Amino acid sequence: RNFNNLTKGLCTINSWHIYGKDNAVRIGESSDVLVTREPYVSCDPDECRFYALSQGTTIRGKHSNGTIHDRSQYRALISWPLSSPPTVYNSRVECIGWSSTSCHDGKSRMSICISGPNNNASAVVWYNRRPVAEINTWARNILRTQESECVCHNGVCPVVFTDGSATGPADTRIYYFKEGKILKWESLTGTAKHIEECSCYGERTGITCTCRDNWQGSNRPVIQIDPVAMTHTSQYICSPVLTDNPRPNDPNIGKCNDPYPGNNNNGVKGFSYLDGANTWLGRTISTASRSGYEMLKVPNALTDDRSKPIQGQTIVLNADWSGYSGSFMDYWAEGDCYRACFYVELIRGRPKEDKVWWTSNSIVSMCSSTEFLGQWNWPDGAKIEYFL
Amino acid sequence: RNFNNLTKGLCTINSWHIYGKDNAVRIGESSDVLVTREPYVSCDPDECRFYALSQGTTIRGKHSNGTIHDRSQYRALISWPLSSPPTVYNSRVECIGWSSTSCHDGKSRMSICISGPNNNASAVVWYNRRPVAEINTWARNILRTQESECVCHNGVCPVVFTDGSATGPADTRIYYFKEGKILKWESLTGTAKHIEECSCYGERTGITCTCRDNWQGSNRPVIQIDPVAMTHTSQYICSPVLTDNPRPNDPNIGKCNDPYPGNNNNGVKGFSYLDGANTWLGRTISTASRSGYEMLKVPNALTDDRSKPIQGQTIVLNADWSGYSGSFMDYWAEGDCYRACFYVELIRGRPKEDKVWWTSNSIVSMCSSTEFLGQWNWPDGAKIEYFL
Amino acid sequence: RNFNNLTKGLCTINSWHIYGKDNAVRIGESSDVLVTREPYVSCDPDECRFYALSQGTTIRGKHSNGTIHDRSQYRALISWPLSSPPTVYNSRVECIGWSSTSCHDGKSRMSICISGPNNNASAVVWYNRRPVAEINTWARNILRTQESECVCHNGVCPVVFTDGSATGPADTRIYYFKEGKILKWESLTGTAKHIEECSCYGERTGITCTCRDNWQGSNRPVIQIDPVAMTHTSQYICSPVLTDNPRPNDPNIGKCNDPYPGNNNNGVKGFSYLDGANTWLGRTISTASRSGYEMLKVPNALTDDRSKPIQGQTIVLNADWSGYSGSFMDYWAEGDCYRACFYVELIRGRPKEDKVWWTSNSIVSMCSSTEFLGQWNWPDGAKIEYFL
Amino acid sequence: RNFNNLTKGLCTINSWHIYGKDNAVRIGESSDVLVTREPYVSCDPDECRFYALSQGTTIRGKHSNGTIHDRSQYRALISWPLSSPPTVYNSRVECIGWSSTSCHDGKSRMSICISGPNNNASAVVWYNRRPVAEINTWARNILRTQESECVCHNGVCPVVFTDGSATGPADTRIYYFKEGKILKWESLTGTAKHIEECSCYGERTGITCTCRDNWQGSNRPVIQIDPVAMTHTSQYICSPVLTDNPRPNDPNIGKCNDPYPGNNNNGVKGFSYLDGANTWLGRTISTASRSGYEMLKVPNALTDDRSKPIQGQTIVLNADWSGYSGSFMDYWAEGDCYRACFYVELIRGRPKEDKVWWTSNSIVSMCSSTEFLGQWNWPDGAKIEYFL
Ligand SMILES: *[C@@H]1O[C@H](CO)[C@@H](O[C@@H]2O[C@H](CO)[C@@H](O[C@@H]3O[C@H](CO[C@H]4O[C@H](CO[C@H]5O[C@H](CO)[C@@H](O)[C@H](O)[C@@H]5O)[C@@H](O)[C@H](O[C@H]5O[C@H](CO)[C@@H](O)[C@H](O)[C@@H]5O)[C@@H]4O)[C@@H](O)[C@H](O[C@H]4O[C@H](CO)[C@@H](O)[C@H](O)[C@@H]4O[C@H]4O[C@H](CO)[C@@H](O)[C@H](O)[C@@H]4O[C@H]4O[C@H](CO)[C@@H](O)[C@H](O)[C@@H]4O)[C@@H]3O)[C@H](O)[C@H]2NC(C)=O)[C@H](O)[C@H]1NC(C)=O
Ligand SMILES: *[C@@H]1O[C@H](CO)[C@@H](O[C@@H]2O[C@H](CO)[C@@H](O[C@@H]3O[C@H](CO[C@H]4O[C@H](CO[C@H]5O[C@H](CO)[C@@H](O)[C@H](O)[C@@H]5O)[C@@H](O)[C@H](O[C@H]5O[C@H](CO)[C@@H](O)[C@H](O)[C@@H]5O)[C@@H]4O)[C@@H](O)[C@H](O[C@H]4O[C@H](CO)[C@@H](O)[C@H](O)[C@@H]4O[C@H]4O[C@H](CO)[C@@H](O)[C@H](O)[C@@H]4O[C@H]4O[C@H](CO)[C@@H](O)[C@H](O)[C@@H]4O)[C@@H]3O)[C@H](O)[C@H]2NC(C)=O)[C@H](O)[C@H]1NC(C)=O
Ligand SMILES: *[C@@H]1O[C@H](CO)[C@@H](O[C@@H]2O[C@H](CO)[C@@H](O[C@@H]3O[C@H](CO[C@H]4O[C@H](CO[C@H]5O[C@H](CO)[C@@H](O)[C@H](O)[C@@H]5O)[C@@H](O)[C@H](O[C@H]5O[C@H](CO)[C@@H](O)[C@H](O)[C@@H]5O)[C@@H]4O)[C@@H](O)[C@H](O[C@H]4O[C@H](CO)[C@@H](O)[C@H](O)[C@@H]4O[C@H]4O[C@H](CO)[C@@H](O)[C@H](O)[C@@H]4O[C@H]4O[C@H](CO)[C@@H](O)[C@H](O)[C@@H]4O)[C@@H]3O)[C@H](O)[C@H]2NC(C)=O)[C@H](O)[C@H]1NC(C)=O
Ligand SMILES: *[C@@H]1O[C@H](CO)[C@@H](O[C@@H]2O[C@H](CO)[C@@H](O[C@@H]3O[C@H](CO[C@H]4O[C@H](CO[C@H]5O[C@H](CO)[C@@H](O)[C@H](O)[C@@H]5O)[C@@H](O)[C@H](O[C@H]5O[C@H](CO)[C@@H](O)[C@H](O)[C@@H]5O)[C@@H]4O)[C@@H](O)[C@H](O[C@H]4O[C@H](CO)[C@@H](O)[C@H](O)[C@@H]4O[C@H]4O[C@H](CO)[C@@H](O)[C@H](O)[C@@H]4O[C@H]4O[C@H](CO)[C@@H](O)[C@H](O)[C@@H]4O)[C@@H]3O)[C@H](O)[C@H]2NC(C)=O)[C@H](O)[C@H]1NC(C)=O
Ligand SMILES: *[C@@H]1O[C@H](CO)[C@@H](O)[C@H](O)[C@H]1NC(C)=O
Ligand SMILES: *[C@@H]1O[C@H](CO)[C@@H](O)[C@H](O)[C@H]1NC(C)=O
Ligand SMILES: *[C@@H]1O[C@H](CO)[C@@H](O)[C@H](O)[C@H]1NC(C)=O
Ligand SMILES: *[C@@H]1O[C@H](CO)[C@@H](O)[C@H](O)[C@H]1NC(C)=O
Ligand SMILES: [Ca+2]
Ligand SMILES: [Ca+2]
Ligand SMILES: [Ca+2]
Ligand SMILES: [Ca+2]
Repeated sequence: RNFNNLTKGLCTINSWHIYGKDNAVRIGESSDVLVTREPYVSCDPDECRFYALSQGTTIRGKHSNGTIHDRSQYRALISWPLSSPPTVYNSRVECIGWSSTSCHDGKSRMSICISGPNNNASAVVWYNRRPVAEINTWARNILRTQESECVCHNGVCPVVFTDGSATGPADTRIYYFKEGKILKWESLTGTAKHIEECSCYGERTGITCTCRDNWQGSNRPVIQIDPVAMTHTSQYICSPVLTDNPRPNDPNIGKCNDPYPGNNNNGVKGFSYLDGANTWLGRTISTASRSGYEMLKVPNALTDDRSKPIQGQTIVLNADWSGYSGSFMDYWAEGDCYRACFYVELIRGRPKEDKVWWTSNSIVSMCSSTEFLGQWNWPDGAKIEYFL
Repeated sequence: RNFNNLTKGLCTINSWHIYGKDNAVRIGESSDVLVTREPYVSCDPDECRFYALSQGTTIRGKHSNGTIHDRSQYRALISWPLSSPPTVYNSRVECIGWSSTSCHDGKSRMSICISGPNNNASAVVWYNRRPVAEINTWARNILRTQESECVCHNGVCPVVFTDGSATGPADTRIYYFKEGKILKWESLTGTAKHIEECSCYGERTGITCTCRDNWQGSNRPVIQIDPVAMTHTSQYICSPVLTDNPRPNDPNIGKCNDPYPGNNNNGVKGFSYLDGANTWLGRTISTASRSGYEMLKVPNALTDDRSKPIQGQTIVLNADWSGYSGSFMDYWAEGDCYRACFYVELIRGRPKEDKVWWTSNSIVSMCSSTEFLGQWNWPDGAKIEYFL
Repeated sequence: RNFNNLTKGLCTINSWHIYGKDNAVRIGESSDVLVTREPYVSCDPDECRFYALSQGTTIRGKHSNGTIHDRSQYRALISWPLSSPPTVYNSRVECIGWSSTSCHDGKSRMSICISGPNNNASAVVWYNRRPVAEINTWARNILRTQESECVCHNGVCPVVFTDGSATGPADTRIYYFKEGKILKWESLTGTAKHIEECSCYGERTGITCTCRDNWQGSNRPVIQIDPVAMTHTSQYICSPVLTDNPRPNDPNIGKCNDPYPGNNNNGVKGFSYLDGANTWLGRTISTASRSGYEMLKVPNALTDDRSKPIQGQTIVLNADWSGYSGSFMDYWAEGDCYRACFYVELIRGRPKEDKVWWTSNSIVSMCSSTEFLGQWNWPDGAKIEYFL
Repeated sequence: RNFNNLTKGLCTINSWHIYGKDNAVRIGESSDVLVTREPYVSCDPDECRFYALSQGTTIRGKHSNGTIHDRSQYRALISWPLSSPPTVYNSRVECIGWSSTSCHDGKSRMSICISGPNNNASAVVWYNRRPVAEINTWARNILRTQESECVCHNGVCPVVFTDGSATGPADTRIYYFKEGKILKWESLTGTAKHIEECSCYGERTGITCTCRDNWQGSNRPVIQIDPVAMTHTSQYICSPVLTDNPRPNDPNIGKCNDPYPGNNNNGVKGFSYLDGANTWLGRTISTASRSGYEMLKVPNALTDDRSKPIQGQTIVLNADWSGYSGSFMDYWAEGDCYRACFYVELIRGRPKEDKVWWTSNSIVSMCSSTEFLGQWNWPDGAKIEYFL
């Protein structure tokens, strides 16, 4: 087969339809379902699969105790069939680590996992299910990457890494891989002041990443990558529709080239589709915590610092817990346009539900429709009392 | 490969032989078997599989409590190997929703799932395991479809939808899909007064659907579809051998173009094979509840309002619980005729068995034989006391 | 590919080596392992698999209670990978019934399952995983077949059926199938007086079956089938080395054309390889019950009514429970000869171990070696006390 | 496809990166994970898999009691996907026995399992998942082999066997197989005085095996095999960096042609990569017991009896239990050199942790990097108290 080429634009987004949902915590109440977090979705040319970081234990297992913690030797990037739960028996390990990304270039899949202590972490780059390249920490402070899928064009797969402080200036790099080999890396340029957990998608040979400013910003940084020239720029989403969490209330003027102030040293992985009048932003409904999720249609959100929503769709009720969210698309689907998709991590357990001693999640996933479809709300659906 | 063409007639039906049985509730007593309902069977060119709507929980799981309810965000159309039970580890999710149909056109499979609140539901049409088209509710009252397999001819797959009241005039539409794309839809025509949960099969390029009148009728509506012209007609089975449930006792004159009165606002999904002198009708044995199941040979049942049985076969004893039933055939089998097949849903739990708090089912399935085979009876076989 | 042709002779048998063992009862103590009995082994051109009749429940499941009973609606022929246990999640259902046979003809597999009440049973013949032909009971008294693999030559697969009394003259038929279709059947001829549960193998275009006389004989009946002419003969193993169970002690003169007397109305499925000086007989060690298993080299056992052993190999200690045993070979292996193989069913539970309320088994399997290998003994290995 | 040819040299080893980890004991606390020991890793041309000897029971199963014992009829060589745990439902049995080796020659896999009583054991050689050759015990004292992967060149796969005393002179043989057939065997020659559990790898058509002297030596014997000439030599690692366990403290002069004294009648399976200045040795950190694991870069360790480490990497902390370790490589990976890999068995349970009555293990695996990567430590990670 051939390397995928990013030759299409986004389909017109008029609403979102249900794509996938695994009900993992519900099923895991009485099945051998692995404890996970930081999930995402990624497509092969012939299959789409759920991905996540396992904690090396099942939910009902006693080793689920303490799984609020993010980094350990027992974590691994796993994948499993669309909308099935991540079970011990159906999960495929991609690589070992506690921070990851993965994407198919059209011929084979590249997966990257970072492991190690906070001051000595390293990334291993897998291609065609074999280790090919390794990257040592350059700032010795939790080398970390996207936690959702990367995107490839003509064999070149850009990946965003950060190494350094989570609460101040850090060392962000953009690596360009081909068949797992490092073609090039570059230090972050542009006006984005802090970069974490980028969510990316590709269309008419450009790759757009929406990231998390964990330092001073509650507006989201954007990295725009040219995979042919292997260069990039960065800024913030200009819109006063703020989409980090926690965050201040929406003002009437946003910030294009600096963090919007109000909330320090926190954030959540999120995403957006920036496409002129076809622009949709995702965010938690609550400004205080990771609960609820909504999509908002905000024309020219990227460049217009006065832009407001003209349409929306609730995905998860404010009464229900959400979590990380990110973008993916089926680049191998039929048609003349790419259908925008996304997932929302539905975190259950600690810290918000501390009657149990574990932290896990389930997945809900949506794709865009050209129809104006009716909306439902999609909770995790598990009852904590059952786990007591 | 090629689109299947409906070029054969039905094989002569002289009896029925066992085809499949999954014993799901028996096995689920101590295995991770998903709670389901509304099952069916559908064939690929190289495999036949069981299908059903999962409830997003196992039987022994505590989330099985309350699964009598038909619609929730935790349901999904799943498929699994013939005669195996629907387990967490062997079930493949086709799409997310609480009403479905699915069929293979010879090249790829189309699956349709409806999800949403009762007043804002939508259908998503999957083809080759990718979402392709979406249909919003047109009557804002539980958009719903067949709950058994559709049938394709030369790539065109007709599907019957209903939106609107379950106890009065509703808005029924027949959609015609090809590779998941909508070619055409039409409002229901003919003399059928209410349409639910159609069971369909195809033979010498015609498709026949036997449905459920949930309004005033205890005779079954029939929709006859021309997949080439993409048109249809409708009436009722003329025979006084009534096959809905609940139902009045069999009279000596049936009704061809209007509901046979006696039982309002109820019914059950059922099926028939209408083939002149080779006509067989399925029905519950009880006239009051979903218990027992029998096949009855009723010559020209479709057109003769005096027709009575001349042969029969008991499938499930009246002492045992049945449920939904529907038609399917292996359109890719060897031979010069299509072998008529059907399944019977064996519902266990609520409402009839309320010592448990769940509702699930197992599956039994039969195919026709040209031999006059001896009959057995095929119960679910689980003992409720074991679940207490 | 092509139909297999029986062009090779048996390899010289100088000892037996371990081939497969699933430890099903051991593992089933704390895993979802299906209750089975009547197991066997059969090879595809690219894989060899274990086969058995499931009871539609796991061992730890409460529905395991009462599984001593042979016939029910919840039984099915299942297959699963060599030496793995028969689990809910890895078992493939071949067909539904309580008596079976199965074999690959080189192109596709034929499987036959019999189901029904004792007075109205029927066989369904599956080919390429589709139902093709059906056979109704002809004597209305538990239609039953081999319970081990059949053998094919040039597409023709002979199968031995019995219908009628288990304790007197019955109606035995030999059917000849091709691609699941009935070419021919014939009533049993020759001097065998009663036929049950034939174990068969093929070599230089002839098929040899060793069966069970359940009426008056403790010597085993033999059916020799010509799959080209589609004819057969029958007699008994002439050797005074008696191999049924229960049985009298070995005399010095056997019987070629009549039952050897001593034990009425009982027996066990067994096998032999009849090959002149390369002849090996299998039997339980105990003359009273299904315990122990040994192979004995008995030159010209088939034709010499004075023949005694000159070599042997213990497979299962007399202290351990055995059960049914049968023949199979990998007809698609490399080399100029067929390697003789066999399995022994290791029955655990009732009636011999009635502290538990279930009956199940595990499998041990051996193949011949041209070496004179050391012998071990191969028990089931489960401790009943663990199940209490 | 073609036979693999050993045409490449080793990649430069500057550090080790995480390759695989299954967390089997952690997951097995509440999942159907098989009890194992003596694990290893071996690659097919299209997949790499974990291997081990099952004990025919799960960890939580009551039959786990007593699994400290090495040899029984319930053991089997199993394989399962990389970094998944060995479960009842995902494990593939290669052959039956309690001592094994396995390797892919480029076309098909050869697996060898030894079974039997201590005085009558036999090896069965499987090729392309079929039994092909058998070897009877020649010294009648626990015939045993490598317990890690063999290596093939141009279809010829050498395997090291030992039969005889574990505490004195034994009968070691090197067998040369092709497609499972015995080409040749030879008695051990050279200056190695005792040989057990060889760990092998291949590079520029030579095969190097690092073994265990269980008699008088705490330095490791090395067998160097020419797979073309089908001949071999043997000696000890000359370096005073002793790598058996238990062992004396490191002296300043090692021994090339005789055991280094201090510890009798014990040892552990281990490995090394002997490659001039690119030489790395593995060993337990403790000199007294199987705890901890480290890699040490020891230039010309094989030939220089004064050689000391100049670099190292800790794999497992001394505080954590280790066990057997061995070599493997992906001979089918891209690039101009073979990437050195190894696994470490992480033994949990008895004898060191006798609060539980079982003995099992998990696996950690590393591969070499040309980068100087930061190091982590990789414990099994299970808490014994959870199993009480
Ligand atoms: C069946 O399903 C269908 C399909 O899903 C359902 O229909 C959907 O219904 C939902 C809910 O109502 C809609 O979502 C909302 O959309 C509005 C935007 O639409 C309105 O505004 C448009 C823009 O108007 C402005 O510009 C135009 C210029 O052209 C001008 O004409 C106009 O006067 C005004 O100047 C209008 O165009 C639009 O009209 C159109 O659509 C109507 C249908 O909705 C139709 O009737 C009309 O004829 C016309 O066609 C419409 O008036 C979003 O504003 C809204 O999002 C806000 O509100 C939700 C709460 O509901 C909140 O969570 C959001 O975050 C957001 O509110 C926050 O952000 C604002 C921006 O900063 C801020 O100003 C707010 O104060 C608020 O801020 C606070 O909360 C946030 C969040 O916690 C916090 O961060 C802040 O700090 C602060 O605390 C919804 O997304 C769908 O659009 C609609 N879809 C369709 C296809 O119709 C249908 O209801 C279902 N049926 C049933 C029976 O259930
Ligand atoms: C081994 O297995 C074999 C194979 O399975 C077993 O053989 C099978 O046995 C079963 C059970 O007996 C049979 O099923 C029944 O079939 C009859 C129909 O067959 C009879 O009627 C035929 C038609 O006769 C009429 O027309 C001809 C014109 O040509 C005329 O000659 C005749 O005088 C009459 O006018 C006859 O042709 C037929 O004879 C043939 O077959 C005989 C074998 O059966 C053979 O001996 C003959 O020589 C000849 O070859 C035979 O007489 C069905 O009527 C019947 O279905 C009714 O009864 C069951 C209860 O058993 C019920 O559940 C059904 O719903 C139905 O009854 C309801 O509906 C009627 C129509 O509305 C109504 O009139 C009834 O009052 C009743 O209504 C009530 O109940 C329903 C249900 O709850 C409710 O909804 C209503 O409101 C109301 O309350 C059976 O299906 C198989 O046909 C037969 N198969 C074969 C191949 O033989 C064999 O028994 C097994 N062996 C052993 C040892 O077990
Ligand atoms: C490592 O592993 C190896 C390989 O497995 C082990 O070696 C094996 O050891 C076993 C056990 O000893 C052997 O099995 C037995 O074989 C004998 C047959 O071999 C003997 O007889 C041969 C025939 O001799 C006759 O004919 C020749 C004519 O040529 C004539 O010369 C001779 O005088 C006599 O007339 C001999 O050729 C043979 O010698 C050869 O082999 C020797 C090694 O064994 C070797 O030393 C010699 O040099 C020569 O090479 C040998 O003498 C079987 O008879 C026997 O089977 C009977 O006994 C067992 C009990 O052990 C029983 O279960 C069987 O059912 C059977 O006994 C019943 O049936 C008889 C026939 O009806 C009847 O007469 C008996 O009374 C008895 O009947 C009772 O019990 C049954 C069962 O319950 C019941 O139904 C009846 O009603 C009644 O109650 C064994 O199968 C293997 O052959 C041997 N293999 C090899 C390759 O060596 C080795 O031991 C292991 N090492 C260690 C350390 O453990
Ligand atoms: C982030 O990760 C990185 C990457 O992993 C971490 O960096 C790693 O750090 C570890 C730990 O320090 C290092 O492992 C040790 O390596 C040393 C060898 O390196 C030293 O020695 C080299 C050789 O020097 C000699 O020769 C040269 C001739 O050229 C001569 O110049 C010199 O004077 C001397 O004569 C030096 O070249 C080397 O310097 C280089 O590297 C430095 C970085 O380390 C750098 O700063 C320099 O500039 C230069 O580039 C360095 O000095 C091993 O010796 C050591 O292994 C011993 O010690 C461990 C305990 O730590 C023990 O377990 C080992 O078994 C071994 O000690 C036993 O064996 C000896 C030999 O028999 C014996 O003499 C000992 O007494 C001891 O014996 C006892 O214990 C054993 C075991 O129980 C028992 O069997 C005996 O009987 C007895 O009881 C370590 O392996 C890595 O090399 C290093 N990697 C890299 C790439 O830097 C970094 O730390 C991490 N960062 C953070 C913040 O955590
Ligand atoms: C989890 O571990 C903590 C110790 O850190 C303990 O206090 C708590 O009881 C544990 N919870 C359970 C459910 O075992
Ligand atoms: C099921 O839920 C109901 C609450 O709606 C509760 O009363 C009942 O006890 C529950 N049953 C079980 C078995 O937990
Ligand atoms: C099995 O069923 C019988 C009733 O036939 C009952 O007496 C016995 O206690 C049951 N055994 C178990 C273990 O439930
Ligand atoms: C394991 O078996 C021994 C008998 O050898 C027994 O004493 C011990 O209690 C058993 N342990 C468990 C946990 O059953
Ligand atoms: Ca922030
Ligand atoms: Ca009705
Ligand atoms: Ca008998
Ligand atoms: Ca030693």
